[PDB]
Amino acid sequence: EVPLPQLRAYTVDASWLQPMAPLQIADHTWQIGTEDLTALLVQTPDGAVLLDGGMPQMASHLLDNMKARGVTPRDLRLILLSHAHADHAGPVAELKRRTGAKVAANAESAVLLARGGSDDLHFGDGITYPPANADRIVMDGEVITVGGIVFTAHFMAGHTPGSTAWTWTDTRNGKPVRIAYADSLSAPGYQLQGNPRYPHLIEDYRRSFATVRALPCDVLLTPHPGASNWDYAAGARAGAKALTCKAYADAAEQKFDGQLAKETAG
Amino acid sequence: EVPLPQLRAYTVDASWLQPMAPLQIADHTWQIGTEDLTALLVQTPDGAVLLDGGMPQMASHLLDNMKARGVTPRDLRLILLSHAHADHAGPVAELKRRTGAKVAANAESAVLLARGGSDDLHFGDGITYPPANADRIVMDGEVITVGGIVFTAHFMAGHTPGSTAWTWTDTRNGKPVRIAYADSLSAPGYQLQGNPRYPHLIEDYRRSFATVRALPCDVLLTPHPGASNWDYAAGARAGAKALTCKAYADAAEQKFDGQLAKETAG
Amino acid sequence: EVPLPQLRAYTVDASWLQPMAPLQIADHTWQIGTEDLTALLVQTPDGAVLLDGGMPQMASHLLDNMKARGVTPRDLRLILLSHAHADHAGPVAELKRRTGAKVAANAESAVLLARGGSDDLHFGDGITYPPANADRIVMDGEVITVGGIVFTAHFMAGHTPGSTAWTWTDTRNGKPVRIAYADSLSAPGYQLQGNPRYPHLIEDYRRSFATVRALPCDVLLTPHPGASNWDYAAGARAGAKALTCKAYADAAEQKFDGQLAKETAG
Amino acid sequence: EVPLPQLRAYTVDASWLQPMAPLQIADHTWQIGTEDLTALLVQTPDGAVLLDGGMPQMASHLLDNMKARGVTPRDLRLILLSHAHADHAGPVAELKRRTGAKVAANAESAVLLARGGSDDLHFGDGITYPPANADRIVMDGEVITVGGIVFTAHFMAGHTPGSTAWTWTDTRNGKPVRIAYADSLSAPGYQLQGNPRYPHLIEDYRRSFATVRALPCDVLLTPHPGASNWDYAAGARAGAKALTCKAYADAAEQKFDGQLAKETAG
Ligand SMILES: CC1(C)S[C@H]([C@H](NC=O)C(=O)N2CCCCCC2)N[C@H]1C(=O)O
Ligand SMILES: CC1(C)S[C@H]([C@H](NC=O)C(=O)N2CCCCCC2)N[C@H]1C(=O)O
Ligand SMILES: CC1(C)S[C@H]([C@H](NC=O)C(=O)N2CCCCCC2)N[C@H]1C(=O)O
Ligand SMILES: CC1(C)S[C@H]([C@H](NC=O)C(=O)N2CCCCCC2)N[C@H]1C(=O)O
Ligand SMILES: [Zn+2]
Ligand SMILES: [Zn+2]
Ligand SMILES: [Zn+2]
Ligand SMILES: [Zn+2]
Ligand SMILES: [Zn+2]
Ligand SMILES: [Zn+2]
Ligand SMILES: [Zn+2]
Ligand SMILES: [Zn+2]
Repeated sequence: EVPLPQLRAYTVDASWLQPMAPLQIADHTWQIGTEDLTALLVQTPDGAVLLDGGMPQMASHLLDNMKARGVTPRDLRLILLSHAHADHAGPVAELKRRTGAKVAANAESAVLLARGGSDDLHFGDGITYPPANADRIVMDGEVITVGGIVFTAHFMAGHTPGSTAWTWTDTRNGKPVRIAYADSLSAPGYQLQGNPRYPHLIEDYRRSFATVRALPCDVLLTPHPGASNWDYAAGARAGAKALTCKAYADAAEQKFDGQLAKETAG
Repeated sequence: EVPLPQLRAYTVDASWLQPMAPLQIADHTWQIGTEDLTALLVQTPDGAVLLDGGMPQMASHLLDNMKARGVTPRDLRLILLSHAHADHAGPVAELKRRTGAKVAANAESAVLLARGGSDDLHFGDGITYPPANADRIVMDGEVITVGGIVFTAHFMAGHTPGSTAWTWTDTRNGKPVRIAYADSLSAPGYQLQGNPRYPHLIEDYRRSFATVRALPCDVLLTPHPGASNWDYAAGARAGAKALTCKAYADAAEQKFDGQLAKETAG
Repeated sequence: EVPLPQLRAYTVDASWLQPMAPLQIADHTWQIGTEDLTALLVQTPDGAVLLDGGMPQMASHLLDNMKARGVTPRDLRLILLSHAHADHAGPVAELKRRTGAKVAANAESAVLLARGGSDDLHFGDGITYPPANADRIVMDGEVITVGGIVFTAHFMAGHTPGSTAWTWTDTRNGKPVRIAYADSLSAPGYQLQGNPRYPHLIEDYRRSFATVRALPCDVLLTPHPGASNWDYAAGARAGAKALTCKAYADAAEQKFDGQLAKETAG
Repeated sequence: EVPLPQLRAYTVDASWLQPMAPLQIADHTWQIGTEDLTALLVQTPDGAVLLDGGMPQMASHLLDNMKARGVTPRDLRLILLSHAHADHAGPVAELKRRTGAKVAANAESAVLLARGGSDDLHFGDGITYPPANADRIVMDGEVITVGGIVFTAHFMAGHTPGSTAWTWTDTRNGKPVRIAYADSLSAPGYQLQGNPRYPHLIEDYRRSFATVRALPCDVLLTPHPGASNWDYAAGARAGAKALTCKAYADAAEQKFDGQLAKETAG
């Protein structure tokens, strides 16, 4: 006789879980996650902002890296998200319990975060994480200002309904650097055409390619660094090969068109 | 010396609170709210659907009208909403406690409903109601089927971010009737241009006019019946003067353009 | 170099996941879960009640067993819980999406259920499941009546803060049978003395032993059947060896006292 | 013909809404609410704690008084509550949006706060306010430490299920002062005996009288100052006539016993 299957944990490549020391991107912006998952710390005189946290088990490592940067738990004021999947929003609930931080997100990301990624449009309950509540709901194009750094939300629905690009301006070598943290544009295993849970999926992805192609973007970063050709382990050359926003959008669109053709053939 | 002001209740014109008996719209669709607020009951062999409930104090009247139609509390299966303001979603929390009904709404309407209309983008906490939780989140173009009546969601953001038109096909005199319950297109007292809480408000309203103009629409109904020229007190002629979806969208757009010009002058 | 550990799934003994056909307990009460996890279906003329659902992966099996009993998804009206851990409330969110059922629970169980068992007082995030919202909050001693079966809540805090015993009267061989579904009284790996997250843990367990010892109890059932000496695989003798409520409470108290002494020695 | 009644706002005596300047209670504890509603600010080197905020319309006045005390919005770290009725938790949602503050409350208070006081066991939807989410759930006897001030929760269910007394030690004239902020012990208009929504109401009130009588209590404060014989308008003599915890508990119990006798006669 045959029991029901055991629950399967969301397991990932080791590099996604490999801790790294903080890597400086610009004068106030640092990568503080793992070798293969982005978690950006932006340090202002009026507190710190974290954009993404990676996987659920990364909370203590993130807090250690914040401490190394001079950011104590009370100094973390705001958490922003690219999208509310387990590999990017995983440790948010724990970070809220252990720091002063509040979460700002759009309505779609907020509802997915509040269910811990369960009832995902494409994954069901296969990839979940501890639920968290948003403290502020943002609209498309809304700005949030922390210590004079202005973060602008650009909705780019597709990978999730609530997928968002965040943009801000930092400095480097005395000159402004317009940073674009653009969300994933992948559709891994998704049913694209005629999806009853996401009827306008294709139209949304197409608009999102155009949104990403037009972002203010001297430096592009992505939740999975390989998607924008970053190599966080490469030290002084980590960002040397990074794509432009235009090249990232074009590559994602070509991949998407090929996936559509393969789905029609399947 | 001067105390802080007393809380001010959301008071409305008497006709919005004037009970009426059920008024038949089509073979299975009835208006069961008040003279001046729409609440639509759609009766299927597999249970009943309510679209909107009006003001918070309308719950018992709605239940009385459902009983008169042969719908007991256990028979009410689904509540859908045009938008989550107090004059349309007011009694939802109470209806959920007193019936078998579950709520389906988009993410924007769900988050506003869960805060009881508080922290409204335009009204602040001036117009609130008992909070309720959604049981199902719908995406644009998603269908919900109850007893073979197919309800399709058409997002039409503007009046609220989560504003939705719902369409379904009923019958009358042996022939199909495509019913369009289109949301409000008003912007009462709103700051339209450069609104920090709703940066793309104007673009959203413009897209929503186009969405409404294109809906499948033999009969249009609106949350405030006067907006579509219904007169629920007029008996056999209640719907005689009703606007088409095209005329409703055109009228709303002309009014909106005049409001934009007045805001620029103000 | 050393990555962070992979997430660990909540894995359990195979017998906890071994499907069984419905086993009748009384005229309207059936065990419909697995060999080693209780999930009770109570069938009334006015719909069905489910008490517990076991592990998250049991949802489809529960629905199959309900169908075999003549209970369709629309007929399931109410879900009650012993306590909101993953091995008892696991499939609640999915059952709510797939049936007409609403959840009634005390405030403590409701808050734990809404966080999917995360931030557990003793387990942290080690044992989680998809979050769900309660539709009705019950107080100690409150009754819920479905089709003339009266369910009474008896709070018995300890194993979780919101641990509850549910009692009702069914019939068998023409005579009343007072059924007591008493929650777990175990404290597996818990810090009992001086626990900062549960300062009055010991006092609560002691009161709960007394509560269980006094329940109306012709037949005792427990979330883990072995705790009350049920053997769901034993057919016509499944309940033959079952403990009385008094014996269950006494055994749990003796075990608890031994655990206290071992903790003092450790 | 007769419309349904208009919604009725929760209106209160003017003195409950009369702003006052901060009144010092001890070296770090100040009354910063109105003449007749308590809102306590405790100032530590590691941020400020607010216990209660009064009515919904008091948010801006509270923030003004915090500023006068040298507490900016980012400095407010924690909000604690006596109980989650509109006249004590009214401005919590707004304070969370406008400050860094997080809320800690027991499960019962958290669920009532999250529904904005709707579906009250005794008032229904008659007395509601903007909903807010708790960030931390506390258990009976749990401590929360801010800047070396230790706040201890003492549950005292009755007035609401989640009613809580908070105790801490401050200093005055070089000597320790054990402050007890004890919740309301009133039952205004409540059905006490055989209440289906609160079956053990009487037993809970009786235990709560005993809890209050035993609190560490050099100085008692209450959410309605008159209940403990404070007169916040009396300047240097505001606390001169204050009751002891023992006298407050005894007075509440005598009043409760008289109410029970009147209910039996009614
Ligand atoms: C394409 C990715 C880099 S892989 C990861 C994905 N999770 C969610 O989408 C993920 O692990 N899956 C599990 C295994 C593969 C198929 C299902 C998906 N995140 C994607 C992203 O952000 O673009
Ligand atoms: C234009 C309406 C028919 S009046 C009502 C409105 N409430 C929310 O929007 C409402 O009572 N207000 C209060 C008084 C007027 C100004 C603020 C708005 N609903 C609108 C709708 O659905 O189009
Ligand atoms: C004692 C049980 C029968 S074992 C199970 C427990 N989970 C939660 O408490 C559970 O699997 N653990 C994982 C492994 C053992 C130690 C941590 C606990 N439930 C208990 C119950 O309801 O009495
Ligand atoms: C007895 C109070 C001082 S009067 C106020 C009460 N609200 C909630 O309980 C309140 O205004 N009511 C409205 C009018 C009277 C009857 C219903 C109650 N709060 C009580 C408290 O905290 O002891
Ligand atoms: Zn993803
Ligand atoms: Zn990813
Ligand atoms: Zn409106
Ligand atoms: Zn309206
Ligand atoms: Zn358990
Ligand atoms: Zn268990
Ligand atoms: Zn009160
Ligand atoms: Zn009060």
